Amino acid sequence: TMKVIDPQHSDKPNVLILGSGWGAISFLKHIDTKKYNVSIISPRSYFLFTPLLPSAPVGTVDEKSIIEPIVNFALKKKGNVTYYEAEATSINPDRNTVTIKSLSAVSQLYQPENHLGLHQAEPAEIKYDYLISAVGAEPNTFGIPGVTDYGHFLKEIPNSLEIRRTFAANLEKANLLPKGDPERRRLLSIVVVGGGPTGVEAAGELQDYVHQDLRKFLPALAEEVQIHLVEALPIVLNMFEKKLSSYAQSHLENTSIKVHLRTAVAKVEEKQLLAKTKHEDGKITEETIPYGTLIWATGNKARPVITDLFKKIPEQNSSKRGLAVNDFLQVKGSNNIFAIGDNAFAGLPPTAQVAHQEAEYLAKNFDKMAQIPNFQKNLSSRKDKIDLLFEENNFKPFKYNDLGALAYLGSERAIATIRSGKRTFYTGGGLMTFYLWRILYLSMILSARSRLKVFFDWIKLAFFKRDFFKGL
Amino acid sequence: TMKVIDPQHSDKPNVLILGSGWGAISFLKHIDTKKYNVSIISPRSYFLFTPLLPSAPVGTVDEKSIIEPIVNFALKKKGNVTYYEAEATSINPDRNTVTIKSLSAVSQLYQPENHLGLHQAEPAEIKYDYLISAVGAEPNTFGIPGVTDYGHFLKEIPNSLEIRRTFAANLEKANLLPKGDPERRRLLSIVVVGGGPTGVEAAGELQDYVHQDLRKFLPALAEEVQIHLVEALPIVLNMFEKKLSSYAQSHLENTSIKVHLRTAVAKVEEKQLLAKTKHEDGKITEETIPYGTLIWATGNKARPVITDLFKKIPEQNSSKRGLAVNDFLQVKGSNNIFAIGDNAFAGLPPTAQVAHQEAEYLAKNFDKMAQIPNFQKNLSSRKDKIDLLFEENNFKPFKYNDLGALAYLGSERAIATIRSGKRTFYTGGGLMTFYLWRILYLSMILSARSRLKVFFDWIKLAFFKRDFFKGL
Ligand SMILES: Cc1cc2nc3c(=O)[nH]c(=O)nc-3n(C[C@H](O)[C@H](O)[C@H](O)COP(=O)(O)OP(=O)(O)OC[C@H]3O[C@@H](n4cnc5c(N)ncnc54)[C@H](O)[C@@H]3O)c2cc1C
Ligand SMILES: Cc1cc2nc3c(=O)[nH]c(=O)nc-3n(C[C@H](O)[C@H](O)[C@H](O)COP(=O)(O)OP(=O)(O)OC[C@H]3O[C@@H](n4cnc5c(N)ncnc54)[C@H](O)[C@@H]3O)c2cc1C
Ligand SMILES: NC(=O)C1=CN([C@@H]2O[C@H](COP(=O)(O)OP(=O)(O)OC[C@H]3O[C@@H](n4cnc5c(N)ncnc54)[C@H](O)[C@@H]3O)[C@@H](O)[C@H]2O)C=CC1
Ligand SMILES: NC(=O)C1=CN([C@@H]2O[C@H](COP(=O)(O)OP(=O)(O)OC[C@H]3O[C@@H](n4cnc5c(N)ncnc54)[C@H](O)[C@@H]3O)[C@@H](O)[C@H]2O)C=CC1
Ligand SMILES: [Mg+2]
Ligand SMILES: [Mg+2]
Ligand SMILES: [Mg+2]
Ligand SMILES: [Mg+2]
Ligand SMILES: [Mg+2]
Ligand SMILES: [Mg+2]
Ligand SMILES: [Mg+2]
Ligand SMILES: [Mg+2]
Ligand SMILES: [Mg+2]
Ligand SMILES: [Mg+2]
Ligand SMILES: [Mg+2]
Repeated sequence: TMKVIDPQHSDKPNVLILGSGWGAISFLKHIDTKKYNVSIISPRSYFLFTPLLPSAPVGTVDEKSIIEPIVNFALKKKGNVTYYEAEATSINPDRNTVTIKSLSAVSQLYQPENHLGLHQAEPAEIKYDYLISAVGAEPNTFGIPGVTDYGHFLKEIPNSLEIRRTFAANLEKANLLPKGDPERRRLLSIVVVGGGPTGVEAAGELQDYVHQDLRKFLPALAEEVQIHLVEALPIVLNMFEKKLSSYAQSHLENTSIKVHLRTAVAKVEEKQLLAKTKHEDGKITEETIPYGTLIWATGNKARPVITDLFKKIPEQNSSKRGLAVNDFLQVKGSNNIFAIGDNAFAGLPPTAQVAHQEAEYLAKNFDKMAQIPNFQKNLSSRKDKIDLLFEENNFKPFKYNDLGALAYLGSERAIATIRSGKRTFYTGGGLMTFYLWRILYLSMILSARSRLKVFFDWIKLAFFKRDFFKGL
Repeated sequence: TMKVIDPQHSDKPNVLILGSGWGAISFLKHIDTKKYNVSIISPRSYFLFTPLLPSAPVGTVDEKSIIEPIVNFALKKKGNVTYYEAEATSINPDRNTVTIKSLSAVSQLYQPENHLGLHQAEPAEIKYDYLISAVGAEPNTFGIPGVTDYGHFLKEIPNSLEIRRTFAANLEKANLLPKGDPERRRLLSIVVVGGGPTGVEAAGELQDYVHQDLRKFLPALAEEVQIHLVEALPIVLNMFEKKLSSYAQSHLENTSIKVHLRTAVAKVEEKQLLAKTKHEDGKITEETIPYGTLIWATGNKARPVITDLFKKIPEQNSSKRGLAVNDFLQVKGSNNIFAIGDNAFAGLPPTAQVAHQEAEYLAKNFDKMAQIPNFQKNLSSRKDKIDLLFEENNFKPFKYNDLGALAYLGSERAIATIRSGKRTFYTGGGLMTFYLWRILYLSMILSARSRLKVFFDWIKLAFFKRDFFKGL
């Protein structure tokens, strides 16, 4: 009644990867396809270079520039790679299967090719020997009413399109109104919730667009726009040194952004929202803020496919943020499922930096398991022995190395702290820090094509105004 | 009951331009905004470099690369320019007004700025002293049933997006079917109707995508695609020398395109179409062709706003292709309306070449009228005297100079004939002709930005596969 895909052409173990983001793609880049048969399930046919997503809505870079098709990474592999463009809806640990839905395409990047007899929008289950879970996390509204109906997350490419569309629409409407109309002022106002680096960069890029481009042809309109950054803690960018946070805040304010600290959004309606400030003395004030565009850049929560898995594994029943993993990124209470990135919790921060390091670590471990015959044998064995097998063969546990953090602030200023272990190599803000920010992000891009395209976008930006088309 | 916009701040004449394509933008580039007050009505906020439109659906170039916002041309003008993003629905010659609808935005690129009190989706009429009509022409189905419902024109940016979407969707579906399934073969088949340069280049670019890119990751899928070029005349590209047409046809066939000459599409259904061949002996055969993607690249017809104007002007009642104009591009039976490009008929071909030459000619005439006080006086005068006034002051009539024609054929071959007057400088086909085709098109681009972007797209193409995203 339910189609099952179980490739037994080879005696290479079937490694199944969920997702096409930081964990999945970094893992894919390092996994040995000569030793393993690799399959990928993800509803998104491309990798997204998340740190430049805030630059996309106003066209500092193009949406296409920061994405790279999964297929292009896969063509570089020596062995067999299969990509299922579908969503994993259920992880079935006791039968070693993943259920998929919303199937759109299957791509078998090998020329023998076995017809699988799948049809679009028909469920199927995919058999694995090893599961690597990297489906990431979804934006968290914290139960605040209205944010889903009236705000825009900043998490995926379509969010960037939506934001451009809303804001460009607001600008056209607003410019038809007479100066000093409160409705005009509402349309020209943007609220960015979340004073983490995502919200800060979003606010900064928007301000860049308004000041550098919009101002060239509608200066009076540009003058009236008001961007708000709303943050619940007493400082923005709290992962940085306090003095860098103050530098950032003063800079943002200097570019005309209004920063609301100690402030939380309580309720969102279609044209206004309620913000409460909890002052240091303890008193609580409240302000209703009319807004044209709301961008919700706070926090992530676990995905339904992952929370369901919490129930199916006893050791995992007490999980909340993500799957709990051991020293070897093995999901607790499972001997063949691994979890990396934001869908896993190990006490580390939910960043690309961690996801990328975990992926590379895990792929190296898979190199070693391929030299030890017993691993692939415990697959068929009755006993979950893979936990023991890591300590037995003295695999080192995963150790995260924090390399620091960066944040663009708009108007050619950035802050940065670069490190390794206990050594700090760079830490500060300014004009040169901005150039460093560019060179560094360019270096972290996972593909030559995307790297060139971003580079071409920045060159073009030196001579011309950003592309800000309503429907492109 | 109907708002009327009549700027009388200055004693500069109000020149009103309809459209934002080849005629409108070329004219705008050359019109003297120190002598004239310039306004523009067009539903499309940008100029479209039409000759590269066939390269967009498969990402040989990107859609953004071949467009340039009207506003960027306008910023370069010294005087006052206003852009109404709306559709001209009625030209009202006796009151010197144009009715607009579907208003989205108004942009006054000048600092004084008078609030006009317009609202979105409220009709208005725009007063002019001089009207320049350049709304172009729309695609012509020839009454063939089904082409509107089931095909895609190749006329505007959204057509390019639609075609990519259809064909990318068909490829995913087809690759899920087993080899030799007729439904798979149907999904992999494309029909391009029209053997003019538009249809040829569309066919050529698609074949390029299939052979150079698709083949790299789904070679068997690439092998099964079949592109058809359907043309009713006995030769393709009939504006060229017969020998260049034969070269082109053999080339297309050599790249695996199937060329159907003396063949017309009689009827289009959702999954097949009826094609009839009228052989040279006189006999008529018919073939039903299953297709996944239909591209309709034949012919244009006059727009409704233009046909309505036919009825309102006596001298224009017998018009069919477009507005009839005199030696000075003045609309016959009107003393203040001019028509250039495809909305005008003067016995010249409907090309960008003609539209661009007319525009530049007309803007130079407007330079001369600005030295002769009587022109701007006949505006207020009771008598239509502007017709006489051109012969009187010995303005030379517009003379078109054919510079030739180019066509890309796919697989790095093109044909080209370059001329001026009776002299031919170049005429032939081949690899070098392709490089010439690139250098020449780059030269005809109207903006530095668009020119750089196209150039970057071609560079990227030298190293990487085309971007072919379903939803970007
Ligand atoms: C705008 C923005 C900027 C950021 N900037 C930085 C930065 O500068 N530095 C930094 O360290 N971190 C940054 N991050 C955070 C970083 O992107 C994440 O920590 C990282 O993406 C986590 O990697 P992941 O693979 O776990 O999830 P992701 O990278 O998000 O990838 C998850 C993938 O799984 C796929 N998927 C989703 N649901 C399913 C399903 N049901 N089945 C199968 N597949 C599924 C998705 O399509 C996605 O491709 C940023 C995040 C955002 C939103
Ligand atoms: C795919 C393609 C490729 C081509 N390649 C070539 C080539 O290589 N060489 C060549 O010489 N010619 C070429 N042409 C022909 C050339 O593009 C046209 O002749 C060109 O458009 C000149 O016509 P125009 O400027 O009058 O109108 P267009 O350039 O078509 O533009 C007319 C403008 O009027 C606007 N408009 C439409 N309706 C209304 C309304 N109701 N009110 C107000 N404004 C309106 C439109 O938005 C548009 O911006 C090509 C055409 C196509 C479709
Ligand atoms: N350039 C860089 O180095 C970047 C790094 N990152 C990392 O990616 C991860 C993703 O996190 P982010 O999206 O940036 O979120 P974040 O969690 O770092 O910040 C969200 C912020 O919004 C605030 N907030 C929560 N609820 C609120 C409410 N109801 N009303 C008002 N404010 C509220 C919180 O105090 C919080 O600090 C982070 O861990 C971050 O460190 C993200 C972007 C850029
Ligand atoms: N690179 C270049 O020089 C380019 C120039 N152009 C211009 O675009 C303009 C469009 O002019 P058109 O009059 O439309 O010529 P067209 O050449 O686009 O004509 C379309 C062709 O399809 C044929 N056809 C018509 N009905 C058919 C049917 N029902 N079934 C099958 N075939 C059918 C016609 O005979 C005709 O040859 C041309 O003047 C052309 O020069 C367009 C693209 C490129
Ligand atoms: Mg196997
Ligand atoms: Mg991932
Ligand atoms: Mg990602
Ligand atoms: Mg995530
Ligand atoms: Mg994850
Ligand atoms: Mg025009
Ligand atoms: Mg055009
Ligand atoms: Mg100016
Ligand atoms: Mg036209
Ligand atoms: Mg016209
Ligand atoms: Mg179809």
